[PDB]
Amino acid sequence: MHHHHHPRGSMEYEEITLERGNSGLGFSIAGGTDNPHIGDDPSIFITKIIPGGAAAQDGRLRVNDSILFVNEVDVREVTHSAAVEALKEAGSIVRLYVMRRKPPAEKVMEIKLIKGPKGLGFSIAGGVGNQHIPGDNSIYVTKIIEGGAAHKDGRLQIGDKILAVNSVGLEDVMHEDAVAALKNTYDVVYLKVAKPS
Amino acid sequence: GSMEYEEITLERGNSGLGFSIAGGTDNPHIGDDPSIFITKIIPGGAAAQDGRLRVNDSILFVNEVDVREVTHSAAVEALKEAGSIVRLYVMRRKPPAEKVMEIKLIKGPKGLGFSIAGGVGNQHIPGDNSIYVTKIIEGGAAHKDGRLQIGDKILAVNSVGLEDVMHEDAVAALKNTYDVVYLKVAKP
Repeated sequence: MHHHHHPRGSMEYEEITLERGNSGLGFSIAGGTDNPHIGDDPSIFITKIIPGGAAAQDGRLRVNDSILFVNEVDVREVTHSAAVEALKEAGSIVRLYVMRRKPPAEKVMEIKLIKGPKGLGFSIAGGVGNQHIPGDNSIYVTKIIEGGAAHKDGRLQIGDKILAVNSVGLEDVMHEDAVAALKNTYDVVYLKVAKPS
Repeated sequence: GSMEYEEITLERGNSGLGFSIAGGTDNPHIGDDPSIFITKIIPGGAAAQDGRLRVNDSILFVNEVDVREVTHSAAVEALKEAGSIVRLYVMRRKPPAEKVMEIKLIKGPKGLGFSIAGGVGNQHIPGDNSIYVTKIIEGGAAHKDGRLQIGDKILAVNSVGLEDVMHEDAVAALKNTYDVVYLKVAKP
């Protein structure tokens, strides 16, 4: 199709090579143009993994992985049936190109800070055009300044996602936007943060 | 093309900051862009001696003032009332620091025997939608030929350019090829 289904989220791609067992590849799918599995998503999703099945023993593959390419076949936009056949006619060695979301944060907390004369004494990276991590518009703490408010409080650490400044969310925003959202604060600041996993 | 932000702190000379600007809501400098652009850099000027600042840099913040969307006049004043020590948050685009070659490959049964990363939503490098060679597979066609190396930008597959494309799009552009493939590459 002319337009493909770009997914809100922090994504991860992996190429999993499988050797067909005497019982297939040992996993189940769902979705496709004729029976979209989620929302308006014609993408193919892995619904099940069969134990002692080829996919299982390899163990790279995981449920809710989305399949984009079987060998050299593009299955982003096809009928369910179409995919099943592609998966059969894929021969004994099947190169799967799959995508899924990256692991959930270790945890989410809220940190109150009181601005030093230097500001909040810490730096950031990330942002929509400025992915600090391939496929991640999130905003991370680049560096914590010694003596700075962030240091004093000591709760905040490097690599923590900053999700919100006060009532301002930083989900998928321009790097400049985030910076602005911080300059435009008063003496007290409530940071909603996410500690990496 | 390669989005880059830098915070340049300047110490006002006895002649200002020594650079000129253009743009703003009242006189957009380029297309529909109300952004403030640096048009000139005065020699022996404060900005010059620092040398971090460069023409066509876009100014986002003067100290704590947001100048993404303001009138030209507005900015000039912000730049005056900014006191003796002026912190500038600027952005620009790096332009390709590469030499460029074309590599013909003949598909092995495994495909071209190499992997990629990067893409529009998948910046392999902050501010770079370019597509890079993640890994070269041993025995794979790419290895045999030996020309291709890790970290090389792939700019085109046959007649298909990969300038600012979705990661999936690039992958598709490679699956959808025949036994022979012409790769336009860029060595950094």
